[PDB]
Order: sequence, then structure tokens, then C-alpha cells
Amino acid sequence: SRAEDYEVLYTIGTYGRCQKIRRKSDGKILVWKELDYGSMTEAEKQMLVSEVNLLRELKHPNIVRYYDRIIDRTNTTLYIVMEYCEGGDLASVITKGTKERQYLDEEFVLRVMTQLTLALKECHRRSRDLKPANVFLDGKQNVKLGDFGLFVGTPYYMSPEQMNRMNEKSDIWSLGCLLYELCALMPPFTAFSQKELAGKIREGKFRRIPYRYSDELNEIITRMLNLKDYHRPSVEEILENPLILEHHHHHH
Ligand SMILES: CCOc1cc(-c2nc(-c3cc(OC)c(OC)c(OC)c3)cnc2N)ccc1C(=O)O
Ligand SMILES: [Cl-]
Ligand SMILES: [Cl-]
Ligand SMILES: [Cl-]
Ligand SMILES: [Cl-]
Ligand SMILES: [Cl-]
Ligand SMILES: [Cl-]
Repeated sequence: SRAEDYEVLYTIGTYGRCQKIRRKSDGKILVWKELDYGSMTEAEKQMLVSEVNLLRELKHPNIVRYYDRIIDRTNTTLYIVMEYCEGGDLASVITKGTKERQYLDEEFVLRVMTQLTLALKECHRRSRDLKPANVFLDGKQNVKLGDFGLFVGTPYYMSPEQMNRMNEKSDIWSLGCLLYELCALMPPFTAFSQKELAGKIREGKFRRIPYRYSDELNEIITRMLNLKDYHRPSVEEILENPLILEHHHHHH
């Protein structure tokens, strides 16, 4: 309700800045996203209101949880309060692995696969970017999909359908790309330009993920990267995989 209900501890990152905060009433650790709407038009503020209502709706263990919205009309600043994910985002995990030359555990990849697949299933059920920067880790081995998604960069994760026209199986391809990058510490198709990239995607060829990962894990990631959307496994078919066990799911 009010900014003064919370105390900022410090800034985590800088669409304004993201800050770790403490709710005064009970000391709960949260974060908020700080947005200056002062320069926005009425139309834009209207679709901002629409977006925020949308986030207040989705509740799921594998989706970053919204708590509150605070309007500071004096500084024309809006705060979106959400849960704190102490393990940060998946992009930093991959970069860390890349820089330090250390692959991630299969167990970790299975957790990401299982929990992101359940996030997707929920998103599809309701009607969000499937990329490492939009994936967050809490302090309990849980994985959460953030709200990014609802030019300069190469569109590494774009499916062959999207690269022409025109589909939930497209999301499966994107997940395949993300899990592939998590394993290999590089995307399955790399290139310097989008046109070069598009040429590679159309061939649909890539390296096997590293041998430290099982044939079973390689197989399902490879299936997700099938050129034909109808050969990619559905969320249901993914979760039926013998690889995926109770402990790979979320725990409170
Ligand atoms: C502008 C980003 O919006 C979101 C932020 C979070 C969110 N992020 C973190 C977080 C914590 C970190 O500390 C380790 C960290 O450094 C690696 C980090 O890097 C980006 C992020 C903690 N809690 C959070 N709730 C979640 C979702 C969003 C979003 O808008 O989807
Ligand atoms: Cl390595
Ligand atoms: Cl391993
Ligand atoms: Cl390899
Ligand atoms: Cl166990
Ligand atoms: Cl539960
Ligand atoms: Cl949870």
C-alpha cells in the first residue's frame, strides 16, 4: 500500500532499478522494481495498469510471485513488490560456468527442465520470455519464470516457425535452446548475424551436449530441437520422462 511500509536495503540491479527490501510489519525479505512513469502518456499508463493487473492474477510455485503495487505520485514512481530469489537469474549461472569453465550438474538441469516445463504448462493453461535472464532461482532449489515478455541482440532461441510463420510447440523449442545452453554453456546455433543464424536453424544441426550428460537427457533436449513442431514433445510428454522425479519439482 505505502512505500513507508518497506525499507530498502540496497540495489540489486538497474526500466528503473531493482532493490532488495524489507517489509516492516514482519521483516520479510522481498524485492521491488522501480518504474518512473512521469514521462508516460495516458494511453501508456493505461496499458501499464493492464499489465500490472495481469501479474496480480498468475499465482504458481514456478512463476515469480507478485505481492504488491505501490504508487508514489509525488516522485511519479511505481513499485512492483515481488518475492526475493536469492540464487539470481539463470543468465548469470551460465556466464559463471562459462567464465570459470565448470559445467552444471545433471541434477540441476533436470530441476530446471521439470520446473520450467510446469511454468510453461501454466502459461498455456491461462490463455513470457523463455530465456536465461527471465529465469530465477530461490534459496530452496526452486526455479521460477519471470515476467520479461509481458533489436541489437541475436535471436538465438527463435524457432523455425517464428522465423517465417507462424504455437505452443514453439515454446518447447525455446526451452530446448535454454536447456541446451545450460548444458553446453553456449546456444545450439551460434552466428554473428541474424541471417547467418537463420541459415543454421534451418539445417537443424548442432553438437551433442557434453558427454558428462546422459544419453537420456541428450535425447529429450534433441527432441525439443526438432525442426518439425509436431515432433517436439508436449509438456505432458516431457514430464512423463523417466528422468523426471518428485525431487526435481518445487518444494516450499
Ligand atoms: C529487472 C528484473 O526484474 C525481476 C527481478 C527478479 C528478481 N531478481 C533477483 C535477483 C537477485 C540477484 O542476486 C543474486 C541477482 O544477481 C545475479 C539478480 O540478477 C538479475 C536478480 C532476486 N529476486 C527477484 N525477484 C525477479 C523477476 C524479475 C522480473 O521482472 O521478471
Ligand atoms: Cl568446461
Ligand atoms: Cl552431472
Ligand atoms: Cl560435445
Ligand atoms: Cl531425495
Ligand atoms: Cl507444494
Ligand atoms: Cl515453491
